[PDB]
Amino acid sequence: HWGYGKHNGPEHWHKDFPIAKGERQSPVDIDTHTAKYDPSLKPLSVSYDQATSLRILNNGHAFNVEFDDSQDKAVLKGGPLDGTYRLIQFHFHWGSLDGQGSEHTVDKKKYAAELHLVHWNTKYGDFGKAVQQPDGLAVLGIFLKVGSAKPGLQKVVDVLDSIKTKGKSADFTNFDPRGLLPESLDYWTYPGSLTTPPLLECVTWIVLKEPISVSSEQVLKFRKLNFNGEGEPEELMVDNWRPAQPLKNRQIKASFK
Ligand SMILES: NS(=O)(=O)c1ccc(O)c(NC(=O)NCCCCO)c1
Ligand SMILES: [Zn+2]
Repeated sequence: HWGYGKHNGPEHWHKDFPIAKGERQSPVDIDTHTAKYDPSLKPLSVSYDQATSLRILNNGHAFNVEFDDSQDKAVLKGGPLDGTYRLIQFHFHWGSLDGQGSEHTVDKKKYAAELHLVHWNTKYGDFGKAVQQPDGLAVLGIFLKVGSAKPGLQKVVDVLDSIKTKGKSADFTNFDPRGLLPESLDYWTYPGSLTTPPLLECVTWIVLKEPISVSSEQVLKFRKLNFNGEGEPEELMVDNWRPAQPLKNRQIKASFK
């Protein structure tokens, strides 16, 4: 099965998922001088006031905080998107060291981690249909740098002891994802893919310019999770990021100068 090790990591994925070598793969390096400011880009509309978090799950590759997506409760609109996209889950990718962990890079700079708020286009009816469409998902990507703590992340950090190993889940209600957002919603955007298998080319990526700061203790607690299931040999869940992929025939657009 695929993963992030020496024998099943990102350089192996194409053998089971040939789209790994496709034309719109993610993540990418964001060359800030080559991105083009698009003044027609609209401000992002993040409407998370009615969000209903349900549960947090260790799936063996990351942890997902899952939301009720059966109504328009937490939606992303505007920006480059047409229509309404519903929040289904968020998760992170992170490193073994503070100098690495993000999937996207900014002028080759790697951040300590990257948050992915995953949304699907309501015109396709459900997430499974949406991932089969070139405009099916919108993933809002937010970089994490190590510095001051992020208070809105702490409820996530504190529950991780309950989901240490693959397949463990915990109730996780009343979590407000607005506590994970930076001040500015300035963003870069480009067409891309899921960054884990099945690597489907269904994502409008929206990557925020401004990182959030989290404390060293917060990211340390991410690194105590396990890729393995309970009663299996312990592999720390670290470096669960795919490196930057070729940009090919794509232009990254910026909502700001
Ligand atoms: N990193 S991402 O581009 O924001 C991303 C957003 C939504 C996704 O569905 C995936 N891929 C995925 O879930 N693959 C199957 C493993 C889960 C079952 O345990 C990746
Ligand atoms: Zn992700």
